[PDB]
Amino acid sequence: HWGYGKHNGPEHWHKDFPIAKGERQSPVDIDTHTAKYDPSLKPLSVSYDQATSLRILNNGHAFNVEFDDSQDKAVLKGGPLDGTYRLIQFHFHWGSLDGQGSEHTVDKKKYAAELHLVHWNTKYGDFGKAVQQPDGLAVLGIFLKVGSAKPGLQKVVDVLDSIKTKGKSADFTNFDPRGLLPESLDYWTYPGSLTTPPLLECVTWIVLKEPISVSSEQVLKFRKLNFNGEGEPEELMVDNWRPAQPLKNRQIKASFK
Ligand SMILES: NS(=O)(=O)c1ccc(O)c(NC(=O)NCCCCO)c1
Ligand SMILES: [Zn+2]
Repeated sequence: HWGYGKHNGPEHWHKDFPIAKGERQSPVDIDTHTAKYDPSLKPLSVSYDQATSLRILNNGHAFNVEFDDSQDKAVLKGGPLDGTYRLIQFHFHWGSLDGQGSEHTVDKKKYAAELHLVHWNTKYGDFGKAVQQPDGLAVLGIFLKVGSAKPGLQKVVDVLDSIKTKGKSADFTNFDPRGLLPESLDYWTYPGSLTTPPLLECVTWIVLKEPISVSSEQVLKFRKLNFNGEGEPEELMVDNWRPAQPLKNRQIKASFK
């Protein structure tokens, strides 16, 4: 099965998922001088006031905080998107060291981690249909740098002891994802893919310019999770990021100068 090790990591994925070598793969390096400011880009509309978090799950590759997506409760609109996209889950990718962990890079700079708020286009009816469409998902990507703590992340950090190993889940209600957002919603955007298998080319990526700061203790607690299931040999869940992929025939657009 695929993963992030020496024998099943990102350089192996194409053998089971040939789209790994496709034309719109993610993540990418964001060359800030080559991105083009698009003044027609609209401000992002993040409407998370009615969000209903349900549960947090260790799936063996990351942890997902899952939301009720059966109504328009937490939606992303505007920006480059047409229509309404519903929040289904968020998760992170992170490193073994503070100098690495993000999937996207900014002028080759790697951040300590990257948050992915995953949304699907309501015109396709459900997430499974949406991932089969070139405009099916919108993933809002937010970089994490190590510095001051992020208070809105702490409820996530504190529950991780309950989901240490693959397949463990915990109730996780009343979590407000607005506590994970930076001040500015300035963003870069480009067409891309899921960054884990099945690597489907269904994502409008929206990557925020401004990182959030989290404390060293917060990211340390991410690194105590396990890729393995309970009663299996312990592999720390670290470096669960795919490196930057070729940009090919794509232009990254910026909502700001
Ligand atoms: N990193 S991402 O581009 O924001 C991303 C957003 C939504 C996704 O569905 C995936 N891929 C995925 O879930 N693959 C199957 C493993 C889960 C079952 O345990 C990746
Ligand atoms: Zn992700």
